[PDB]
Amino acid sequence: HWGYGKHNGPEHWHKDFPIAKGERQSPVDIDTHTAKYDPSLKPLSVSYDQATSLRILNNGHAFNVEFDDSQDKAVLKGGPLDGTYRLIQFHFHWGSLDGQGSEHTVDKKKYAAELHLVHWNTKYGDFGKAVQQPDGLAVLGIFLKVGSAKPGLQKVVDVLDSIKTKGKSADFTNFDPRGLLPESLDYWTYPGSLTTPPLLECVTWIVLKEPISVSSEQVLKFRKLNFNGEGEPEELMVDNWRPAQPLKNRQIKASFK
Ligand code: NI
Ligand code: NI
Repeated sequence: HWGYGKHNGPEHWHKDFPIAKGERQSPVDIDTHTAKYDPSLKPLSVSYDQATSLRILNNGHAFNVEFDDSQDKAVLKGGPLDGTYRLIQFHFHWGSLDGQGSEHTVDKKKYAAELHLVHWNTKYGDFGKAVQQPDGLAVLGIFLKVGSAKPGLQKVVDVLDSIKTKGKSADFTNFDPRGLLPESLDYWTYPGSLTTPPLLECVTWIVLKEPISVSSEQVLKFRKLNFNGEGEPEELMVDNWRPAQPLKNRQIKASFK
């Protein structure tokens, strides 16, 4: 009842999820000239040394690399955040062509893909309770451009053949998400939402300014995944991004001058 086709894509979602037309929807265009430096921000702290990856799942819209979120093993703190946010999964959004695929844009520029590291606020006990809160989630967003390979991405790419179709999963232990981060942690932040149904307005977005580079071959492997289940007609998993939504009564803050 939802996806990324013409018949069931972003422009239809509001019929089932009227929050699609809400006051704090994501993604947005980041107007770099209008974002303002915020001195009240604290330094970002990414603490991923004890991360425990478990599994990779094709859920029919993306693939998720899932983590053990039953302890504070991989946590995000600081920046705009109050308290501790635990990493639950990461996934990507990507295009059919290198010129589109990101959900956020920067001065209207689209990247080839966007990495989302999803974290939930431990004051709410579990993810399902967190998504019902305005400060429930913190998503670290990282743009991908095509250029050199990203070495720390290769282990992800090479398991994708084993999860081609919706509902397939594979063991995915001992993956280090630190190998997906750029050098700088400079960022933009704003209050927003999930970008997939149910579109809940529960996310503090933290979007890094510095993209990571991946190779042609790496992105091409994303594009070989399928939205469909095994034994259904093949539909390539591409263009699984929601376009930019109205900023409305929000200000985007920058961590840097
Ligand atoms: Ni459906
Ligand atoms: Ni996402």
